Amino acid sequence: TKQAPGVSIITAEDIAKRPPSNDLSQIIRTMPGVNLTGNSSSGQRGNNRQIDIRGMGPENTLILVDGKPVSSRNSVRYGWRGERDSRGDTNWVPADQVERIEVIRGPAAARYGNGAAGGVVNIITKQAGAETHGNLSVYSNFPQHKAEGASERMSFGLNGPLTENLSYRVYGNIAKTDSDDWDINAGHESNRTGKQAGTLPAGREGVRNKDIDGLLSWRLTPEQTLEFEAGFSRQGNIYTGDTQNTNSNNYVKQMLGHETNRMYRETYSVTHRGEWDFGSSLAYLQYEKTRNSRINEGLAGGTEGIFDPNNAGFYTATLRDLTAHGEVNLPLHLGYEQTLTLGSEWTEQKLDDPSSNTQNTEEGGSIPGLAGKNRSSSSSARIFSLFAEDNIELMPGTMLTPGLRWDHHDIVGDNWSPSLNLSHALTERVTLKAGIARAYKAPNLYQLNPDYLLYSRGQGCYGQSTSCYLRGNDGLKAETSVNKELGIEYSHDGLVAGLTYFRNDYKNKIESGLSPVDHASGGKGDYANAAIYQWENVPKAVVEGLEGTLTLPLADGLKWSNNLTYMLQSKNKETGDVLSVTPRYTLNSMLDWQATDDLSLQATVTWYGKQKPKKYDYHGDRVTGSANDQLSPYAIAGLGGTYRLSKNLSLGAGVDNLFDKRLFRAGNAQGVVGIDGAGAATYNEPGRTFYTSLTASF
Ligand SMILES: C#CCNC(=O)[C@H](CCCCNC(=O)c1cccc(O)c1O)NC(=O)c1cccc(O)c1O
Ligand SMILES: [Fe+3]
Repeated sequence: TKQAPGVSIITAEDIAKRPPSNDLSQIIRTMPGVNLTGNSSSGQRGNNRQIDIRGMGPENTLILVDGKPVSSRNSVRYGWRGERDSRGDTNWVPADQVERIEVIRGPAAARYGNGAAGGVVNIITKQAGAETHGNLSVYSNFPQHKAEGASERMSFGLNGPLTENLSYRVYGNIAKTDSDDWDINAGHESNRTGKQAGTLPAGREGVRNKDIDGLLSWRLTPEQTLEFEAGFSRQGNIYTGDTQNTNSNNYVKQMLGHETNRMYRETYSVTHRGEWDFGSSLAYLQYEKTRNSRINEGLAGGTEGIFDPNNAGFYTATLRDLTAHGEVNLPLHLGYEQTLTLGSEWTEQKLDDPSSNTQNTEEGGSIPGLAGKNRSSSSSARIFSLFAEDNIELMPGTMLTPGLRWDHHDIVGDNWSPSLNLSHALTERVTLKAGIARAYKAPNLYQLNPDYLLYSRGQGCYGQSTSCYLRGNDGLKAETSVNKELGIEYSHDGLVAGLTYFRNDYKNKIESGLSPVDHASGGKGDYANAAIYQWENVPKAVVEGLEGTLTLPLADGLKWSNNLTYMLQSKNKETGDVLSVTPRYTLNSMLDWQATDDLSLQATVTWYGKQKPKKYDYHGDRVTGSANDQLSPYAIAGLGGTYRLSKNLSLGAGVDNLFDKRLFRAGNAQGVVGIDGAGAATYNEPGRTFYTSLTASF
């Protein structure tokens, strides 16, 4: 089945029956335990939501492609409120070249180490066969309301042998998601007065994709395979007025409808795969090089994350991420029947960011140990990792899986991430699963860097109205989380019913500090001698909730599927405010009718629970008026079909949001001067949208 406790598979067949507009987040987010949220609670960059596992935030969701990490978003400035102006890393592989997606949540994900505290999403590509196969896939949607951006997508794939011990697969994708109109949120915006009169919270950013992957597999012996692949991808946006605080200037408006960020992603990988008597071997080298070219932004207060008109033009942030991995797998025949897995991992993240480290000290006064001008652009961290998994069959149908992961971070120090995963046949139809692991989060290179410096004149300073600096802190501890889960599942003749309780106890969550550690000296007027805060480790936070699934075969041709997320608790135990904003629950419901040998029909509903905003502003004071606004529970319904014309040609057509339930970004969560808050109303929900698709394949 596609749902066990803690784990979800999405197949190629699922991707075809609920086609995504462009980004995979659309379908990945319908799994149990998965939400589409920002990383903290500000609502900043709120139309740029990313996959979130069990409310742990999307920085704790590790994205792999064919088991190789994607780190491209680590090239985008990490802001005061824990958001990046990033669309995330689930849009690098085109939907129709994906074989399957694996979602691994909680204690079962800890063993993947750094940034798996939420879980792992592994996007797996279609491979060459015994003969040559290929496909040509085209998808095109059509919103009811013209304001909302339509999406168009064309991908091929082409694979096969070249010799009897040489395979290849290649694909290429060209896609575009038009931006929402600059004015989609007009009449829905928060109250905006004085200097900020006329300002708008933005709709969805558009994106243009160009993806090209080539792979050669070479099985130079019976039990010895060697893979080389290169990836070239490029996303350029279509700008539609988005700024961190929803403030505006002239440069912003000049750029409406233009490309204001381009991400070039280049991946080369060498992968050796081994299979013999004693067991199985795997090792890879990945070089990921990300170029994040975008218009210079300010780094101070309300100018944080708006185009800087004094320093017009593009800069380029460069991320060179180097990953090498070794594992073996040993079948052991002892007192207890078991399989042992032994691994090292080595990673290097080099970040060149010529823009983020340029905030100067002329106004808030100078900071002992921090040069005001021409600070380094450079950040790096190396983690070295050893791990062993023992997959022990006590008595058939029972597995006990203990593993130790140890990591040496060359700044933060040593991490010990132990794990234990039990699965228990109570009956041939029923399985109990328990897991308790301590997962691992290395600070990102922004949090870690004493050259990385934000400034506010007060509005953004915790527990005061005076000027303050926020500073990077190489003294930080890693974030660790003891992810507990207890779950039960009945599964028989395609009848599946399961419910999991999960609690992650979250230690040292890194976050903009609450107490000044220091005060700068000098500067201008009432702003002089500003307070200095760092990125602090929050001692304790907790997330808690329920994952459910229920699958009933109504008749032979008819399948009724349901996935449930229910989020019980999400609490920074220091401030008592929420970590993210999720829907209280999410129920995704598919009816799948195989009407004929050739015609398949799909009805879907998603129910979203209530969504409540943070209680406290940047000051730590209680928010008031429209900053308290909640989003009422709502549902989105859809019909679709796929009519197979032959073995070589299939056609799809359907409607997302049948009943045209629409939501509009009113702005960020809290009030600032001249821009009232928008509470939980921080994203655009698209209206009725027709779509059509065509797949030709040998
Ligand atoms: C009017 C006026 C004063 N200056 C400005 O027009 C601009 C825009 C500020 C308007 C909206 N403010 C915020 O959303 C905000 C968010 C986080 C922290 C904050 O401090 C915020 O203000 N700011 C600045 O030029 C500025 C410069 C240095 C330090 C600051 O805090 C600034 O706001
Ligand atoms: Fe300000």
